[PDB]
This record gives sequence, structure tokens and C-alpha cells, in this order.
Amino acid sequence: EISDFKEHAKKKSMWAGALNKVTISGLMGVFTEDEDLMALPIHRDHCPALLKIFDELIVNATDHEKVTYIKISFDKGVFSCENDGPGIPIVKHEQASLIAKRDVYVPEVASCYFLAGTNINKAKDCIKGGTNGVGLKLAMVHSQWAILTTADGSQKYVQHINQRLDNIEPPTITPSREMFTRIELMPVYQELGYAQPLSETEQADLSAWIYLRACQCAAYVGKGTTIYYNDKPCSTSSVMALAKMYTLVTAPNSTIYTATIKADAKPYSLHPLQVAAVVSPKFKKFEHVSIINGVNCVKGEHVTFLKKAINEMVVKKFQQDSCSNIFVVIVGSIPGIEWTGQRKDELSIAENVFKTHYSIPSSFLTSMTRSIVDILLQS
Ligand SMILES: Nc1ncnc2c1ncn2[C@@H]1O[C@H](COP(=O)(O)OP(=O)(O)OP(=O)(O)O)[C@@H](O)[C@H]1O
Repeated sequence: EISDFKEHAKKKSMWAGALNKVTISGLMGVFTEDEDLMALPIHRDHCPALLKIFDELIVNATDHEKVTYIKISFDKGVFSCENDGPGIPIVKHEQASLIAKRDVYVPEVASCYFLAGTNINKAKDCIKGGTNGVGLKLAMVHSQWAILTTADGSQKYVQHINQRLDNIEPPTITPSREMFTRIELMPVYQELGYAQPLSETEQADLSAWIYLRACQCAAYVGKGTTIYYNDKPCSTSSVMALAKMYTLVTAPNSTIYTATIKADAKPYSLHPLQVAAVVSPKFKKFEHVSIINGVNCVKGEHVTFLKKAINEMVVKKFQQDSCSNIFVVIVGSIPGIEWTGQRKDELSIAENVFKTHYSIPSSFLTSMTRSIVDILLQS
């Protein structure tokens, strides 16, 4: 058989991950207990592709980020993401219109054409997460119904995109003074293994997962942008706040080691990396949370660079594993990375980029090493 994009994306895990519920190691959400935000594990199977619907929209918003807000909503199964800043241009796309037999505007190409977007010829120093021109189409292909709304300050464009991209309805274009981009959709929950409608536990888990993703965004975006989840601001705007949120239950009142890792030469020098770490004997193994180019990256040589520097100092000080008692948060942009798949689970880079260009403050390493060695000595 020869498949098309749409049918292939509905059947193949390569685009967004598994298309039913599986065990997702390290799956976390944020939950509220009287004034406090705590990240907690979600020890139930979930559908990776469903979580990717949400992630693709969220990263598109952080990529655009002037942008003063990103508003994420999740209620009655309906997910939406809206950001301000310039809208998607409301102009006819001449290629797509010529090939098709009708008018096709840019927002339809952006949302309905695979391998299409503004990052196809991305520069190596561009720090947007988006690269493939795929992610928004994956959101549409996994939607029972979806609505794209965008406005450019002179016109507003509304288009319904239904039935997993089978039913693209003609857009409605009106004069408007607004300026934003909004995607609203209902995922195909039943096809992805969920109840219709979501069960109480499915709803609670998904809401917690989205809220945590929003909190991660709050630490990544520029200081002019506010992140909202269900109309309430997400105020975990620093790596320190993230580190607290991830360690509040296990190690309350924790000391937070902080550093800004900076590079000497452009383009690396344009992109300092923010780090916060917590050291506790209660931690069973090394864990990191990395938000790189807006993407929650689970594997990359940036982590290894930090671990080796810590290990270097711990071995020396102990003489006078070294990382199993560490939880670390790393947030920032890295130019020149390559992702290993559309999911962007792992970034790829030469380890020597960090060795040549980046400096980890010695005061941060020294402070961490002292606490690490004390734990080792007390054992
Ligand atoms: N929220 C948004 N605001 C503004 N433009 C957007 C937004 N979402 C998508 N776009 C535009 O639509 C294009 C297509 O988005 P899509 O997610 O499919 O591709 P991408 O982000 O370029 O790459 P990737 O497949 O890696 O996510 C983007 O390149 C961007 O130009």
C-alpha cells in the first residue's frame, strides 16, 4: 500500500507516540493542596499521542513568544491555546490554491498541510522548538472537531477543521481590530483509549499534566509574557519555583542551589541557561527537568555536561554515584540542536559545544559538592 499523511498519522506511533494508553515512565502532573503547588507522579497508563496534541499547541505558542499572554484551557474535554502577537497572515497561498481548485489561505496551509510552516528552512541558530511543519496537523488529525481563529488587526479568520482532517470547512473572514491566534479542539478520546466523556480520574490526570506543562512554560518564556491555565496565571516563573514545586512533598524547606550557565561566543552567548538544584538523601536517583527551546526534553548532552562537572568536583572533595541525590531543573535555549523525532524527546549535539563554550559557575558547584559529600560521609 501507498498511504497518505492523514491516514498514516492515525495509525502510526512514529509521529506523536503510541496511539493508546501505555506506561509513561516519569509521568507527572501538578496538584494543589491549600496554597501549595506540588508536582506528583501519575502512576496510571496514558496515551502519549494525546499529550502530544496539547504539547504541539503549547510549543507553537512559546515559539511565537510582542506576545503578552499564552492562555491554555481544558474543560469538558475541550482544549484550547491562545496567544497574542501577530496572527497567522490572512492571505491567499498561491501554491496551494493553484494546485487545489479553490482559494486556500495561509492559516489553512499551516493547520492542514503536512510538512508546511515557517521553519522548513530554519537557521541553525534559531531557538524555536518548531522545525518540521507537522505538529499542528497532528493536533488536527486527532481532533473530532477543531476551530482555528486568527486575527491580524484588520481581519479575523475562523475555520472549522473536523473529523480528523477529513472535513475542512471554508473559512469565514470578517473585519476585526483584534490580533491573536487560537486553536480550540476536542480530541478523539475514545479512539485513544479514554472514556467518552473522560472519567473523573482521566480528567484529573490530564488537567494536572497540562497545568504542569503550563508551569514549565512560565519559567521558559520572556518576562513580558504571562501564562494562564483555565484563566488563572501560572506564576512558577523561575527555575527556583520549579525546583520547589517538584521537591515540596519529598524535601520541604529545601536549600536551592542556583546558577546561570553562560557562554562566551555568539550565538551561545545570547542564550544563558538557568539552573536550580536540590540535594537530598531522600532522592533515590538522579532526576532532571529540562525545558530547552520550550520543549520538555528528557534526554540530552546538556544534562551530561552538568553531571560530569558535579562528579569531577565530588570525587576530588570526597577524596580530600555522585549524582543520585540530585534533582535539577535546567531552562533555556540552545542554538544548533537537532531533535531525534517529531516528539522531541531527545536533543542531539556534540558534547564539545558545552566544553568549548559554556562555563558552570564554580560557586554553584562548590556549594552543591559540599552537601553531596556530607551525604556520602553520613553513609
Ligand atoms: N500559536 C501560533 N501562533 C502563530 N503562528 C503559529 C501558531 N501555531 C502555529 N503557527 C504557524 O503555523 C506553522 C505550522 O505549525 P506546526 O506546528 O505545524 O509547525 P512548526 O511549529 O513550524 O514545526 P513542528 O512540526 O516541529 O512543530 C508554524 O510554523 C507557524 O508559522
